[PDB]
Amino acid sequence: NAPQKYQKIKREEFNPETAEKNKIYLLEDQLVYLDIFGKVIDLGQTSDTCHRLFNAITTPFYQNYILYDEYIDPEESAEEAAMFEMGEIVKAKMKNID
Repeated sequence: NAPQKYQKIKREEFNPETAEKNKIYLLEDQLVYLDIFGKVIDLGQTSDTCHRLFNAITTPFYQNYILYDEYIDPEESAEEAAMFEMGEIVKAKMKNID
């Protein structure tokens, strides 16, 4: 059941009715899971945390990408640390989806 993908998105571009379902969306002030039914589920992060993650992930390849990339190394860049941090947040929030 669990999502495998995420993307950054701007708030005025995020339309749950037409966005890809079962996917994580990182906005500049919120982190959400769009579940398989199209329900936006908040993932409990402060706007400040989200602003930091949103702005740390700058590589074009990583704007719309996979959640648990085995080749990410948080010790090599702030971007990869932020991607790994988001993955750990999502993993914890998805703990009981299966």
